[PDB]
Amino acid sequence: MKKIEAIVRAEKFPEVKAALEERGFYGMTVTDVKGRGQQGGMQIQFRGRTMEVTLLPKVKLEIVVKDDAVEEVIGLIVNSAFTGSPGDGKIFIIPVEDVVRIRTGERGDDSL
Amino acid sequence: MKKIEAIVRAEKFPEVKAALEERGFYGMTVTDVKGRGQQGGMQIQFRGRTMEVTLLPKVKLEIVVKDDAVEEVIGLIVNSAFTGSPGDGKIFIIPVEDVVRIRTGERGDDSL
Amino acid sequence: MKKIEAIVRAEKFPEVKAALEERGFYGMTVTDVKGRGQQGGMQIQFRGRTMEVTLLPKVKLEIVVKDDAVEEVIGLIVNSAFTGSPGDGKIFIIPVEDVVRIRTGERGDDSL
Ligand SMILES: [Cl-]
Ligand SMILES: [Cl-]
Ligand SMILES: [Cl-]
Repeated sequence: MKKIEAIVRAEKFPEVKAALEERGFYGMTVTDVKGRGQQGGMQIQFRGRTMEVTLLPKVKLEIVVKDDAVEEVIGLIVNSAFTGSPGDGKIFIIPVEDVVRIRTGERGDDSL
Repeated sequence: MKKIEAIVRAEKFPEVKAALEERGFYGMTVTDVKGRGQQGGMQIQFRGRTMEVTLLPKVKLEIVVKDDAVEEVIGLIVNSAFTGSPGDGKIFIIPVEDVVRIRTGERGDDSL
Repeated sequence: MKKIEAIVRAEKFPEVKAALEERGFYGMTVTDVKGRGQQGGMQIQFRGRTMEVTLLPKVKLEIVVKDDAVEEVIGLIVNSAFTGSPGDGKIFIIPVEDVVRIRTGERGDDSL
């Protein structure tokens, strides 16, 4: 089992939740976070000390799937979350040693 | 050392914080998150496109313990967080390679 | 690649963001969390049942760097986040198996 952790745009989150859910992927946990920004104008040049980075609101989705779903889940996120502009987010694959389902006490891939 | 990550009900969080603390487990970090919902009525059937999942407020607790506390911590969470109804949450065991205590610069199991 | 996860003081966060950024470290994701408190007075002794722990607002920063930056990143956080008083926070080193940059589809250390 791997923990998929993707940080995406807020405008693109409904598109990410809709891409995953349509493939039976439920169980995502969502956190409102702040990450690297920028934006447009007409003006002005966003400076800062130190070191000019404006922390802006983004969406963090965490989903724990089986080893064989990982690539399918990755593709679904990149396509739905993509815009082509800098700041579309990142996806991190984090090892998960074991999962425990509270209601049933189930463990392993069955628990998901 | 393992990172325990459990997503529970908000009504059950004081019961989880109270179960852990009574066993000397301090150090938990808590995040307000959203996860899979449902709820009751009398009515109505909660639909949605795509794919009918209502993201609802939950509690995320993260606790970094030594390898030998893991099972004790797991049991304490499942019992306090359990209701028997769908949506009691999940517990993920995530490997933690090393911990650093900022105030002391301590590392390893002593740092916790 | 490792995921650095540090839970620090809110007063010290601008000092942490400024220490990292000055070394080209961008990409941090920030979450408002709650952790172990205490505080001063003149009074009063903060009790509680169970077991007297007051969950207080803190800052969580997550940064995914290459294996060789890990120690440099660790030092920068401890120094900027340190005060000497109990509650300066902790830094956890979590293995990250793979990173995916959404805008480019890049993977590995290049993606960061
Ligand atoms: Cl993780
Ligand atoms: Cl984790
Ligand atoms: Cl982690």
